[PDB]
Formats: sequence, structure tokens, C-alpha cells
Amino acid sequence: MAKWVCKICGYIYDEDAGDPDNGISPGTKFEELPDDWVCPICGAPKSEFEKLED
Ligand SMILES: [Fe+2]
Repeated sequence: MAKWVCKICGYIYDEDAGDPDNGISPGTKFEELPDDWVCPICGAPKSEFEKLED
């Protein structure tokens, strides 16, 4: 699946990894993250992520 970078801090939201410590199972697409999910490192909103693809 896809990876996304937090443009603030460099955390990678890896869709294959999810974010289970914060309620997100492995395999959850970025679009499906709740609107108020934030970067688990720096707290940035979803708007601050960029998908790592051309
Ligand atoms: Fe971040």
C-alpha cells in the first residue's frame, strides 16, 4: 500500500503499518483515517501529509 509523509516532522504514515497505538489497524488507507487523526509524533492534522508518489 501507499506511504505518506508528515511534511512537518518526517513521520511516515505507512498504510501497511497503520497506527495501532492510536486506534488504526494495519492496512488502513490514509483517506480512511478519521478527519481528526493527527501525526502521532508532532500532532499535525491530516492536511499536512503528502502522499509519496509521483
Ligand atoms: Fe508529524
